[PDB]
Amino acid sequence: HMPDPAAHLPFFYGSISRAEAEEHLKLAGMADGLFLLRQCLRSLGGYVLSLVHDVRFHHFPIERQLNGTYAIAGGKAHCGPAELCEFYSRDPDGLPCNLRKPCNRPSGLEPQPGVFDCLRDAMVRDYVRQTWKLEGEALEQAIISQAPQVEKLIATTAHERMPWYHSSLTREEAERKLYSGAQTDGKFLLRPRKEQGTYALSLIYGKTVYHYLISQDKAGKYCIPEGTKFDTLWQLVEYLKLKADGLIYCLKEACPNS
Ligand SMILES: *c1nnnn1-c1cccc(C(C)=O)c1
Repeated sequence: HMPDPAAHLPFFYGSISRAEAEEHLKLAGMADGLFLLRQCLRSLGGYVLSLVHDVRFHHFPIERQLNGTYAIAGGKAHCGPAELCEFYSRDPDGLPCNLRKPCNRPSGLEPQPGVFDCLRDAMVRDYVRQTWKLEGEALEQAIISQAPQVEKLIATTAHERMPWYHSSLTREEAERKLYSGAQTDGKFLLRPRKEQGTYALSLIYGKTVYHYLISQDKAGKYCIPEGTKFDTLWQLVEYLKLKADGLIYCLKEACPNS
């Protein structure tokens, strides 16, 4: 069972950072129209089309629409990632150039599972079991056939189930909790602040605790101080595990709550 419908594509890397993506493309010798597909870490169920042209990198976010299709911003809709990559191979339709050489995964390397795989394989699975009591091949398919709005809802409160989320911690209590454990770089927790609906990332770097404000837009996207936007806190954390993006350091291991 592969929860991501792009899992069968040889050029799909799963949940990787932009740096690793660009690394794979360089070792593919660069060249115009060299491309790969990866999971989007900001938009739930989405992808990023990583392309190179004029020996410089391009990254096109692909958003999953409500009706289950996929589209680059202002672009046409496609029923799936596979369909999407095939179309753009035969017609740039806004891209700097058409997809040519697929930067396939090197032998041994599988797609990295991320939030989306976990959302479906664990959380939607349990949601489906609780509501319909399905078991075998009926539980699967049902897992990949839920509406994007249901997946979004589960994902939105998923952080409440994560060990790094501390539902009631002051700034001072967070520091004390972090200093009183292993003071390793990237040790972290997330905590709600007074103002609805703001949160704080508390992390250790150089044996010093740092606090970062997280606020959500009027669009409901969760924003780090650098301004990068995420559908969920869960995605925000998983993203910062792979890229600092205005943090003094990446998130590594959770400071456990209970
Ligand atoms: C995702 N992929 N494997 N396991 N998970 C996961 C992590 C934390 C919580 C949950 C729940 C409660 O479903 C699943």
